[PDB]
Amino acid sequence: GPPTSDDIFEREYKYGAHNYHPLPVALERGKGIYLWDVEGRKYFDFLSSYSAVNQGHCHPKIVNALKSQVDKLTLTSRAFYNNVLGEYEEYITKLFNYHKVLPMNTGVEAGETACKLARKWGYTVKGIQKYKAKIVFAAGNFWGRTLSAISSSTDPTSYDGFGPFMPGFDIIPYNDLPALERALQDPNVAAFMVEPIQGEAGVVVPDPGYLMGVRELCTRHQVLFIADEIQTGLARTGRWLAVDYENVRPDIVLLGKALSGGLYPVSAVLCDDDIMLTIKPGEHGSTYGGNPLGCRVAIAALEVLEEENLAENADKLGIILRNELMKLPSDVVTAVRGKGLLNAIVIKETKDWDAWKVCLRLRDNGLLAKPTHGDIIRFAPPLVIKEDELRESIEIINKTILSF
Ligand SMILES: Cc1ncc(COP(=O)(O)O)c(CNCCCC(=O)O)c1O
Repeated sequence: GPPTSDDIFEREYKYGAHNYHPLPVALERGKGIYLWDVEGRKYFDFLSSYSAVNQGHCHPKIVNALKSQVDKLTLTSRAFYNNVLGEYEEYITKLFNYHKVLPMNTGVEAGETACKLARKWGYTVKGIQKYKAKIVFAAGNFWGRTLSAISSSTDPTSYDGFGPFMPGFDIIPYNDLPALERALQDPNVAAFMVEPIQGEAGVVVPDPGYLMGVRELCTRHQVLFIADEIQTGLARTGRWLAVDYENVRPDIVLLGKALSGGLYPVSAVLCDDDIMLTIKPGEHGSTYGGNPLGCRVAIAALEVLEEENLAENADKLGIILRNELMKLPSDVVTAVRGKGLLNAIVIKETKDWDAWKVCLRLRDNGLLAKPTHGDIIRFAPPLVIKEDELRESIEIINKTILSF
C-alpha cells in the first residue's frame, strides 16, 4: 500500500537530513491554487513555494514547454551553444529593458553572480584597489544559504556555526536612507543590494520613497543598486517588478522562482553592458546555467504571467485580502502588511499560542501557510486564484484565528 503521511514523515526523518522541520502535511498532487495529500485531502496553498508557483502548480503551458523540450535536448553545457538560450535571453532582456542577462539556476547563484559583477565592476571600472571592494546589505536580508549569503545575514539561524565569514560585506538597517548615505561615504563601496520587500524577514514593506531614495543614493556615490526581486518580482506584488511602484531602475536585477513556475530551477541576472561586460570568458558560469530545457520553461512562465495579467490580479486581490485581514480583532492580530499577493499578519503571540499552532489549525481547516518565527504568518496564494476562492480562504483564516 502507498505510504501514509506519517510514513512519509518517518521516512524523511530516517534517511534525510534534518535541515527542515516542515508543517506536518504530506502532499502528492498540486494544481493551480490547490494541493492534495496522500489521504486525498484538499488544501489552499497560501505559500506558493515562496512565489515560485505564482502561475499555480503545474500550469499547463509551462508543462507543455517542458515536455516538448525534454524529448529534443536538455543539456549541452556551455562549452557549446544550444539553440534556445539566445531566444530566451533576447526575450527576457527586452521584457525588462536591460542590455544583457546572465543565466543561473538557483536564486543564491543569481546573488553570488551579482556580487562578483559588483566587485569586478568596482575594481575595473570604479578603480577600487584590489581587494578593497565593499558591498552593503540591509539587516533582515535573505538571499540564500551559501557562505557568502549567510555572511550578509543578521539572522543567527543563517550564520551561527558557519563562519568565518566573507569580508567586504557591510550591513546597515533596512528602510534607513541616512544609514545608507553614511555607508556610501566609503569610496570602496561597489554596490548596495536590497530586497524591495523583505520576504523571509516577515514581509517587511519599507516606507514610501525608500526605493527612490536608494536609487538616488546609489547614483550620487557611483554605487551599483542591486534589487533582489527573486521573491518580489514576476507579478507577485502587483507589478512586474516591485521597484516599479516607485519607477526605479536598479543597476542589477535578480530574478528567480516564478521564472519557471516551479518546474525548473532558473534564475537570471539582468544589467547593462558596462556592468555585465566586466566578466570575460572563462571567469564565471554554471553547468546547468542557461540549458535549453530551463530556457523553454522560463519563456513559457514569463508568457503566462503576461498573458493572464497576473500582476493586476495580484494587486486587486491583495487589496481585498489585506482589507479582510484588517477586520480581525486588533487584540489577537497585531498587524497586517504587504503588497499584491505577498502579505503577512502579526499575531499577539503568547507562551501557549503561537503562529505555528495557528498554521496547524489552518491546515486542519484546509489552508496551508508558513509561520515565520512565533508571531508572523505569511499569506501568499498563487496569482491565478479567483476572488471567489480568495474569499472562502479568507473565511478559513477567519474562523481559524477567532477559534483560539
Ligand atoms: C528574496 C530571495 N532571494 C534569493 C533567495 C535564494 O533563492 P534559492 O533558490 O533558495 O538559492 C531567496 C531564498 N528563498 C528561500 C525560501 C526557500 C527555502 O529556503 O527552502 C529569497 O527569498
